[PDB]
Amino acid sequence: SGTILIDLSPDDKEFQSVEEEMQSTVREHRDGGHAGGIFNRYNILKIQKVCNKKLWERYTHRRKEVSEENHNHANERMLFHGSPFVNAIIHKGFDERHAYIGGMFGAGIYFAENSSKSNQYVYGIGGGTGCPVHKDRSCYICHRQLLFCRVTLGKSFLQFSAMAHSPPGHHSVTGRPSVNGLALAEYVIYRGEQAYPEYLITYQIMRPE
Ligand SMILES: NS(=O)(=O)Cc1ccc(-c2nc3ccccc3c(=O)[nH]2)cc1
Ligand SMILES: [Zn+2]
Repeated sequence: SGTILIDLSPDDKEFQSVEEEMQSTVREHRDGGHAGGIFNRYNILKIQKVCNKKLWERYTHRRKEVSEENHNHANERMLFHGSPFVNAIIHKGFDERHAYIGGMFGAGIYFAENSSKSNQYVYGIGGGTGCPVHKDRSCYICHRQLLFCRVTLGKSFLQFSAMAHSPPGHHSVTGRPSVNGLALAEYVIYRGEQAYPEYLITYQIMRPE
């Protein structure tokens, strides 16, 4: 594949800032925990930097294209992605196989500001049948993985709300929450080259006291 994973020390500022983004963007979900489990915080077990020259150059090439189409503004974010295919993504990159075909903004690749939103997809859409070992969507034992990804949004189409093409004249879609005042935005891209899987985070959800 060309992918190397470099472990970050918990003493490293980079580990600490990624962990803080993970922990601080947990929220409660309208499903009461059905899909992703019941928790307020995680036990972070490992954070690895994902290093792949080809995939990075694929990303920066597309980033430049988007920037040049948007007054030299890539509108780059760091966003979470959860998927049963995390280990394929880090080796091969994002592509049409990683799209949410039934997503509310069409068939594209979905990312979240709330880590807990991406956690709902670690075992599949709706949490699937939960962890493979115990069949438990709220498993507190099994190790989960999320990606913290560098994403190029460019000019993003704003959708107020409660693989396809991006809307004409746009590079992405932003799903803005219109009902749940505590929810953060979600984003969709329609080209795998617009995201790079920068950090692989291994964690457990923690049972509340
Ligand atoms: N196509 S598939 O076979 O890879 C199944 C799949 C479906 C949905 C996701 C997914 N949906 C989201 C929706 C909103 C916000 C964040 C996410 C996210 O991180 N992942 C991941 C994988
Ligand atoms: Zn389990």
